[PDB]
Amino acid sequence: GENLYFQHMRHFARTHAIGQIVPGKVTKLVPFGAFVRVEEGIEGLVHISELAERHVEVPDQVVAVGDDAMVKVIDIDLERRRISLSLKQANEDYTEEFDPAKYGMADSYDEQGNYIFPEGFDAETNEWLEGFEKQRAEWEARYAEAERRHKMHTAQMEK
Repeated sequence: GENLYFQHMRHFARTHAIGQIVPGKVTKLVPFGAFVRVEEGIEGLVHISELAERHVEVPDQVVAVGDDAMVKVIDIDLERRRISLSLKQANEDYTEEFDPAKYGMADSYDEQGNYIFPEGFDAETNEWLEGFEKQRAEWEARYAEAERRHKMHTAQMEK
């Protein structure tokens, strides 16, 4: 969405890990890359060197205005309100095996990379607790979205 708010870009940085792969929409082509809108108020440049493995002379060879793409967040500059994205790197990091950390579940893994069981799920008995039905639904909606994004990425690799 066209206007930009420090507060929204900040909220994006804090809820998105570097390395996360996100759905975007190609909005504009220029000679040195493609602009890709990831979210309301969050548009990044995919540099022309970050579009594909093969050598590219113009971005039109790889994408067009209106294409949907799964792109990797490679850096966020809050001060200059710029996000850097890469299509090529998202595709390098792709794996048939689903890694939820890449697709929106990064904060289900602690700093050593161990899975953190969600609030309301009991690890020992491996069940959801009575009374945590709403947290269960919010977690399942999250996993579901993360899994849909990886399925979109599999579709992208299949092209």
